[PDB]
Amino acid sequence: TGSINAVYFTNWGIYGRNFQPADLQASKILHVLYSFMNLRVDGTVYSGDTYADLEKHYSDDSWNDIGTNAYGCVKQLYKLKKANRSLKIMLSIGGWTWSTNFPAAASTEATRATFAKTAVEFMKDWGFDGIDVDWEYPASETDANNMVLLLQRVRQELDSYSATYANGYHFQLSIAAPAGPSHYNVLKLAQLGSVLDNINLMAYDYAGSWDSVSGHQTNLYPSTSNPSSTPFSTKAAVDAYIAAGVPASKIILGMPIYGRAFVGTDGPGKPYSTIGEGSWESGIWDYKVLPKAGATVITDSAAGATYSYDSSSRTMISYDTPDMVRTKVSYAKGLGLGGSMFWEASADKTGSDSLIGTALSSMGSHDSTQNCLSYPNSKFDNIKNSLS
Ligand SMILES: Cn1c(=O)c2c(ncn2C)n(C)c1=O
Ligand SMILES: Cn1c(=O)c2c(ncn2C)n(C)c1=O
Repeated sequence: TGSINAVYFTNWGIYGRNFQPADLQASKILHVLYSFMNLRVDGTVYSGDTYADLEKHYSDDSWNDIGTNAYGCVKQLYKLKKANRSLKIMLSIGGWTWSTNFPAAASTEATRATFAKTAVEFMKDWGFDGIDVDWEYPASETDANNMVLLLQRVRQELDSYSATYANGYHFQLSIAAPAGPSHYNVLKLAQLGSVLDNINLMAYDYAGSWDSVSGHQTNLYPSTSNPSSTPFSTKAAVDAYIAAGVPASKIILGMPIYGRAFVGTDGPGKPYSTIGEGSWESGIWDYKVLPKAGATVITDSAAGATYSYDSSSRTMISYDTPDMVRTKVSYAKGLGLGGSMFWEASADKTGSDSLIGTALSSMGSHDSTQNCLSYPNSKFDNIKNSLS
């Protein structure tokens, strides 16, 4: 019953962004994509921040617990799982920055087995509900085939783990997927659709500093009036995936909780001086600070995009408004897509202007699939006891 509402939570969001797991709208999210784990060329998955993942003590945490115990974001997320049964926690591996070793990690039966075995080990120790593989991106036909083999080996490991320790609980397996044809045309889409529970389409980052002209970063449709503003489109991607034999219900529509800026520009599809400053890096702004004073919010209904434009500073910021999220959900419903996904949690507004909340309101009811609260093989005593 219901729709998927998947949200990236970054483990570095606990520093400088001061965004802790407890701040999530846990009752409005069915999948937390907990990001990221790193990996070696030999397939070994590992924590890139044990402090954030496991060791940080929140005000509730004791220093003198009996045995070996999990703290950090892991314990915090598990707390949320107990209180919100539709909340699945996914172990996200790789990502934009940590995809360099994927080709090698997927390359042999031995490396794929290591990746399986180490990934599931984290899942079963940390009390998570599945694995999300974010390989950006397979380059060759060999990589594409290896990706399928890797995912099948992970599926095998999840199934065997579950038969032994989870009474057949169906742990989940997903990927972050490209909306760029140069990348999705490499993938074995039909095979991916068969093996995976969900395919989270990264329907954003269509425009930025790498473009000669400003553009819409997350538009639904090609612009016929101003095509230089739309180098990509969600529609082309979704159509390609569905035509390939990917079940629409497994496709989850990614949406940005941030804006991409073009400073010193006449508007979409123009010349721009610089991407300018940002919230945490140049040219990217947290949704929660948009729109800025002096900027007007513009809707291009034909392209299916919103953006702010400030004509005095000649600054365009490409981002999704709540009413853009509503429009996108309506598009997704028409195609029978499985739900929504967001990058990333910390930047969202509160109350009704939350993009995460807006999406769920538009979607209707939340995915009823129950999480797992039984981890009898966890090396952490508190996790094995379900924090009871
Ligand atoms: C760094 N990074 C990612 O790694 C990523 C993403 N969307 C999906 N992934 C995996 N976004 C927007 C991102 O900025
Ligand atoms: C072009 N691009 C990026 O530049 C990017 C990203 N995620 C993070 N970054 C930085 N994605 C998904 C992306 O398509």
